[PDB]
Amino acid sequence: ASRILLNNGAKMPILGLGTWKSPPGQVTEAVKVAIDVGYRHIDCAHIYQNENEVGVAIQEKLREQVVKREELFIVSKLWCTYHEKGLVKGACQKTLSDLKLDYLDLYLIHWPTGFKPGKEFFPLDESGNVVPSDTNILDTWAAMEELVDEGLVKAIGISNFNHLQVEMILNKPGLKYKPAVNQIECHPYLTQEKLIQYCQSKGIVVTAYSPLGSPDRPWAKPEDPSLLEDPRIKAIAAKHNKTTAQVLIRFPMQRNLVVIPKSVTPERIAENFKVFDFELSSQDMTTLLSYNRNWRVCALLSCTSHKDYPFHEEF
Ligand SMILES: NC(=O)c1ccc[n+]([C@@H]2O[C@H](COP(=O)([O-])OP(=O)(O)OC[C@H]3O[C@@H](n4cnc5c(N)ncnc54)[C@H](OP(=O)(O)O)[C@@H]3O)[C@@H](O)[C@H]2O)c1
Ligand SMILES: O=C(O)Cc1nn(Cc2nc3cc(C(F)(F)F)ccc3s2)c(=O)c2ccccc12
Repeated sequence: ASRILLNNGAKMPILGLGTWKSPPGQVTEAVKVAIDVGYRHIDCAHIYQNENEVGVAIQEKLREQVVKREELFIVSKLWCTYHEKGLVKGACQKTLSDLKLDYLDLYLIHWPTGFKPGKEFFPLDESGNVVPSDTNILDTWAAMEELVDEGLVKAIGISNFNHLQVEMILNKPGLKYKPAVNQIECHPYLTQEKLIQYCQSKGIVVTAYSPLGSPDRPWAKPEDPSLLEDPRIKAIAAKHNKTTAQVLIRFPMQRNLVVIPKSVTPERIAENFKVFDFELSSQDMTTLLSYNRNWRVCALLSCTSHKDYPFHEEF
C-alpha cells in the first residue's frame, strides 16, 4: 500500500522525494522525472532555497496533464527564524508563492528551536553560538494551527522534536490540531526505536529523513560511517538482487514509516522508487536494526545551548 492515513483524514504517500541540496539547476528536472516515474510526495523547505524551482516543475506537469494537484502531497517547513507568531503566516505564504500552490498538504515546524528573526538563516554571535529567539514551542504551534483554519495547509506537524517536546504539544490546553507527522532522522545507524514507538502510540506518523545517510551532507568527514558503502547492507541487497539504496528505502517502509530519499540523478530517482516489488525478511529487518549507533547526520553543534535543543534527551 502506497499511502498512510493521517489524523486529518488525508492519505500521505509513504515514498517521497527529498530536495535538500538539490541545486535549482537540477531540482526542476528531478521533480519532473520523479513525477513521471510515480512520485507523488515531495518534501520541501524554505531553507532549501529551491522552492521556486520545485514549483516550476509541479506547475508544468499539471499543465502537461500528467497529474492533478489532488494527487500530489506537497510538504514544506517553517524555518527557525520565523517562530514568532506574527511571522508564521508570512513564511507559509512565501513558500506557497514560490511553490506556485494555493495550499500545502503538510507544513512542519522544521526544528523546535526558534532563532533570532532577521535575514540571516543561521544567526550567530561573534563567537559562533546560534542566537536564539524568545519564542516557545506552544505559541509557535498555535500559529501553525491558524494556517489550517485559514485553509493554507491541510495538516501540520513537527520535525526533530523529542518525545517530551511532542508531549508539550499533545498536552496543550486548548489544543486545536494534534500534530499529524513528526519528521526525524532515521536509518540503520540511528534507528529511533523509542521515539518511533512513542509517536506511533499517539497516532502520529513518522517520516524518516536522510535514509541513505546523507552522503552529500556538507559537513561530512571521511572517517564517518557510510551506509551506502556498508558491506553488510551491500550483502543484504545482493541477496535480494536490489541496490543498497533500495534496501535502505524499503527498511523504513516496513516499519510503517514514510521515507524521503533525495536525488537529482534521473537514473537514481527511478531506481529509488522501485521498492514496492520486494520484501526484506524478518532476519534482514532484525539485522538492519542491530546496526544502530546513535549517529546523526543532522545535529548542528552551534545550537546545543538552545533551551529547546532536542537531542539532550534520550529520545
Ligand atoms: N526535517 C529535516 O530537518 C530534514 C533534515 C535532513 C533531510 N531532510 C529531508 O530528507 C531528504 C533526504 O535526506 P538527505 O537529503 O539528507 O539524504 P539521503 O536521501 O539520505 O541521501 C541523498 C544522497 O544520496 C545520493 N543517492 C540517492 N539515491 C542514490 C542511489 N540510488 N544510489 C547511490 N546514491 C544515491 C544522492 O546523490 P544525487 O542526488 O547526487 O543522486 C545524495 O548525495 C532531504 O533531501 C530533505 O528533503 C529533512
Ligand atoms: O534542516 C534541514 O532540513 C537539513 C539541514 N540540517 N542542518 C544541520 C542542522 N542541525 C540543526 C539543529 C537544530 C537544533 F534544533 F537542534 F537546535 C536546529 C537547526 C538545525 S539545522 C543544516 O545545517 C542545514 C543547513 C542548511 C540547509 C539545511 C540544513
